[PDB]
Parts: sequence; structure tokens; C-alpha cells
Amino acid sequence: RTTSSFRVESFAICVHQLHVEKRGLTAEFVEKGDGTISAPATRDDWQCDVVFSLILNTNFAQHIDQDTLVTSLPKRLARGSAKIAIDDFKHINSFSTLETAIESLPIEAGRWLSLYAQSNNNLSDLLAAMTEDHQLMASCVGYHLLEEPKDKPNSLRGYKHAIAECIIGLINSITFTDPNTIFWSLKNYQNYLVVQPR
RNA sequence: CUGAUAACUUCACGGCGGGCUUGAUGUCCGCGUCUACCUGGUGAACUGCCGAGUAGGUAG
Repeated sequence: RTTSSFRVESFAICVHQLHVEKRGLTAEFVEKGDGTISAPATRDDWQCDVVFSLILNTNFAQHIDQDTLVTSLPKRLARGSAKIAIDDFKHINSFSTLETAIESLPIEAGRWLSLYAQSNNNLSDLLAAMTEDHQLMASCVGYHLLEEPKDKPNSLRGYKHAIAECIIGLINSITFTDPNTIFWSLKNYQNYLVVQPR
């Protein structure tokens, strides 16, 4: 709003805790079309409780506020509810070098996120790539497009509607030192979109 | 601008009955710990009287 130079431009992620299990999801009896009110079809759902800390690399020189840092952060992360405890607002700050940021996290378990940039052009060279440490993850990394793009009326906000598919790259972990094997950033290559570590 | 926005799974529930693990059994022989060795009070809390009094009171 005020400082339109903020430009986070990169981000490092540190997953401190991850638990995944089956819960399902109850919808709310929407109309089937003629006159009858009943629940829609039944789907089965995996979901997770994620505890993590971020360190952003912005371009603005100092902090913002503490009245107006907390009311500037969204409450949503991949349909979840993502929040910070209100007796923990003191550790939000802007340091000026990386190595002084690591001892100001009062959480202390790591697994910073990079990727595995080796030839994995099928599935069999993934399952032959997993059982050595097997704390390893295969997340979503980007979108390989299909269409050009083009445009047609009922888009989100008048923008141009392409059609795409997902990318199933591998995610590894770092005990932690060079800050460019970390610090993901989004790049466009005119045929796909991938978050790359710069 | 997050495969976007929204999304109460729940009610009841007696695993019980019975059961002999035992018999026998030689661990022993031999064996040199020794040599050497300064904890110091600088001078430093005196001289008397009474009490039959290693106890007890005095004056300076």
C-alpha cells in the first residue's frame, strides 16, 4: 500500500513439522436441480497440519510496523487456515544478512527445501531414487501449459485463459550453506511455469 | 492473487472356562612393587593484689 517497492522476489521455506492423514470433507446439501435438497457426491480427502517458518528476501530496507505487520498477512494457505500465535509477534524483524537469521528462530528443526535436478523422466527412476534416506517428497513444482494462451469471456478478472497440467518434480532437504541452492523464485519460459531457486 | 472462494460423519457395544517342567554335575597349578624429601610463629597478650582453691574476682 505505502511502500510499493517491496518486491519479495524469492523465498526460502523451512518445514519444521508435517503430519498428513485422512479426514474427508462434508459439503452442505446443495440443490440437485429440481426440488430436492441432499448432499452432493462423496469424495475422499487427504489433509495435513503444517508447521513452518519463512525468511523472505525483500528489497525494502527496514521493517514496516507491528500494529500493521500482522494485519498485512493472509489467513489462507492451500485451502487451510494459516496463523501465528499472538504471544510470538516479537520475532518478526528485518535482518541484513543470512547467517544472523538462523539463530533468531526459536523452533530448531530444519529441512529447508530444494529440488533434485537429475534425470527422472519416468516413474521407475523415481522409486529407484527414493530409498536411500526416504524422508523425501514429490510435490508440485509448476505448470506445463497446453494452449497459447487466448481469451474468452468468463475468466478471472478479464485475464487470458490458458489450459495447463502439473509438474511432479522431487523435493529434498538440507541440514544447513550457499544461499542459491535455496531461495525459490518463479520463472516463465513461454511454455511452462516453475518455481526455481533463482 | 495459493488445482480459487464454501464445506459440524455419528449413535450402541460383558472373550470366557482348564492346566506338576524335571533327573545328574571336583575349576586348578605358579607369583619380591622399590629408590629420594626442612612447612615456617622475624621480635610477638605484662607486672601485681584477694581467694585454704589447675575452679573463681580484681587494679593498671
